[PDB]
Amino acid sequence: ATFEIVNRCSYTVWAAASKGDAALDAGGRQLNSGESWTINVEPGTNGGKIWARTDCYFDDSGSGICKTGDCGGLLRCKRFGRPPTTLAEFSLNQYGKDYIDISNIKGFNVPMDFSPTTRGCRGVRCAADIVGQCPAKLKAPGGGCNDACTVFQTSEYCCTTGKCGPTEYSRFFKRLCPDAFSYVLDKPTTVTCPGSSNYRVTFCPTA
Repeated sequence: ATFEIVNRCSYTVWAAASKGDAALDAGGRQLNSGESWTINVEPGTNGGKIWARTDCYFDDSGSGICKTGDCGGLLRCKRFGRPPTTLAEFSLNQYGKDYIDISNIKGFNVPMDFSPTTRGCRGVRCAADIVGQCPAKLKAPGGGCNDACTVFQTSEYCCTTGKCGPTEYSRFFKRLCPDAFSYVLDKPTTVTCPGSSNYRVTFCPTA
């Protein structure tokens, strides 16, 4: 599958793509405002994620740091990033279908649209000003709006026991972005697409 990753933000982001134990394609790249990066994701990929990182500094060897979404200090991510990170999530060619969603379960840093570029399904978007409206206790200093599990580490926020309900914090994310997951047991906002669809992820889609 092809993913086109587009930065429509007015600021530079460092895109990342991983399935947790490996990079997808190159794993990461700088995107200046307006730039597009096309990657190829192997069919059958389960549990892939794409996200943006902000305020990064990398040396010539691809080693450094980012204020949101850092993946162990690497430009080319092999593992998932540090919250807060708005997440585009996908599993491809699962018994004939692709499944896509946007998630705020690991917080929010950059607004996002995640849409197919081929026919057969709809896209999803979370483009509200979650950072500006973020509750005081969830605000991240480096930028972004943390999820409550990251901040407080309780069974209820992290849904550790497999039983949990919505919370005042999850409802905040859900109010501003109804089409994104707001906690682990949220009513699913997953979209089912034809197997082997292609996609575009746009950062700051309403910019």
